Amino acid sequence: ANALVVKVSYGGVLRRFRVPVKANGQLDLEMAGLKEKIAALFNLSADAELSLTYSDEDGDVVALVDDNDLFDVTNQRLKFLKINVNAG
Repeated sequence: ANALVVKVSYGGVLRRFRVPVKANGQLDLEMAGLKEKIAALFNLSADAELSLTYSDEDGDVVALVDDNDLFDVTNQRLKFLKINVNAG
C-alpha cells in the first residue's frame, strides 16, 4: 500500500517526491506522465529533450526509454530511485 520515493537532480539541486503504487503492484504513472512531471519541478521547456538515467541495484548507470523499464523498477527492489536529467 506504499509509494516509491523518487529523488531527481538537475543543475545540482536534488529534489524529491513520491509516487504511489496500485494494489496489483505496478507504478501508477508512465513516461509521458513522468517527463511532464519533471518539467514542472525544474521550469524546463517541455519541448526540450530529456535523457533520464537511473541507478541499478548493482550500480550501473542504466537508461530510461519506455514503460517497459518502468515496470522493472518495482521488481528491482530498490530503496529509493534516483534519476538524473541531462538536457540540451
